[PDB]
Amino acid sequence: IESDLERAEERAELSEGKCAELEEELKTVTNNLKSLEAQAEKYSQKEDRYEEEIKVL
Amino acid sequence: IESDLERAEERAELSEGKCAELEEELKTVTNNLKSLEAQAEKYSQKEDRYEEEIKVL
Repeated sequence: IESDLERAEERAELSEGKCAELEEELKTVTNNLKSLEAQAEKYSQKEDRYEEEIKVL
Repeated sequence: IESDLERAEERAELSEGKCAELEEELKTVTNNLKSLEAQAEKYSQKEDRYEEEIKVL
């Protein structure tokens, strides 16, 4: 049972480290995603203004 | 020792489940990221197109 406890402790430490790394990567990806969402919203605004001017002309 | 092993295993499963949920969130967000990337590319192409269209108009 002591050997089993050692195995479990090592497995859990590995899993916790991996989870922390994945959380960091998720936060970075979320920042990138919101920046690109802002970019897309700007593009949509400009395209809408373009279409309005097109229909006016 | 068995009590310690039981706590260690429980902690391992909780960290593993949080890791798996984090991974599925990661892949769903990557899907959304690729989708919005393609969307923004299409908006930029349409913006250019509409620019020359309005010039000709």
